[PDB]
Amino acid sequence: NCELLATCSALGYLEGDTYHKEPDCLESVKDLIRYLRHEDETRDVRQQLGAAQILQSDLLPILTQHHQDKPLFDAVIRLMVNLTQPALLCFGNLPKEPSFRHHFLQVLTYLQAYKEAFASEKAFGVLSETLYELLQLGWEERQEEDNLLIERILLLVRNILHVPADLASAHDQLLWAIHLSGLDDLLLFLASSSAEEQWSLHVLEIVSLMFRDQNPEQLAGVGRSALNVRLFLRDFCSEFLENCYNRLMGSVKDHLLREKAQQHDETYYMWALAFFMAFNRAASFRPGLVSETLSVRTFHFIEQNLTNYYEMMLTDRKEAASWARRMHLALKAYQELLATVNEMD
Repeated sequence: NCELLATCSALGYLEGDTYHKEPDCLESVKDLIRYLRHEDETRDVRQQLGAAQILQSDLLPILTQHHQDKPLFDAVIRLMVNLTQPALLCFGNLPKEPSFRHHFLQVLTYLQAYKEAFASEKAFGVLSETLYELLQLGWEERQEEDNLLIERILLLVRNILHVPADLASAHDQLLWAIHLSGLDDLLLFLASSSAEEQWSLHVLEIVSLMFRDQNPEQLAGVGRSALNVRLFLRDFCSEFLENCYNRLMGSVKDHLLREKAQQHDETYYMWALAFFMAFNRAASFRPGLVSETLSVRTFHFIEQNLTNYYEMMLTDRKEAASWARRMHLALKAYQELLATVNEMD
């Protein structure tokens, strides 16, 4: 706290449009990570750093201007991933007391501010360049530090798109920065590549969050975001269906079935099935582009999930509202299957 404020002033400063580090910068960044790992139940550390606007005043300048210092750039990414964590995941559940509730809402206020700071083509430019380079390396020729940095970049993009909650202009600005930086092309590459199946859950979360404000029939152009953002999303969705959906949805489902222990969030799969099958159908694309989720096996899988959610809503009563939300996403996916099959007669 006094330690915390001394560490923050030992990062650097901006002389005009230029950021000057201090020689103990990498050290200070890592100290801030240690503080965040020892914070109380108030999440005081991330609240203090949020109040101080360290992410904006220091970390983003370091990221954009000093990205050739490899250990420091990696340290800053780690810190930003932790600082951009969804507020639900920081406090666990929603505070009912007027105390923790003021905290939760302060954490969320800082998340919303980080989301607007990231509205910048140079931030995403640096992330996309770095990701591009990391992926040029063959899959079995890059080190665990390389895969670990891929993972953190994807988690950071995920977290920034997630703000403020689970499944207007700020998100739109992020989408445009994703488009202008080329990160859109890296996401499509990752989705369509058998060799990058380890990243498929991360990529599906990012793609689903990119489309969160959108209506699939409207986007398909047979009847909110600015027109040039909607056109970019239409183009992205078209390419995604043409080249990526079957592969990505097949790999996600594989992870979901093989890694039950990890309690992956399978709501992104349910959300994506309903959105992208609705778009494919509205656009009159060929059925083959959604064949992976248009099958008896998919009916069975959605039915299994809907049964499980419904049973949990009735037995895990302390979380009944969360299970009801999951049940609603599964049901919407089932309705889209039924609507698609019913138009095949």
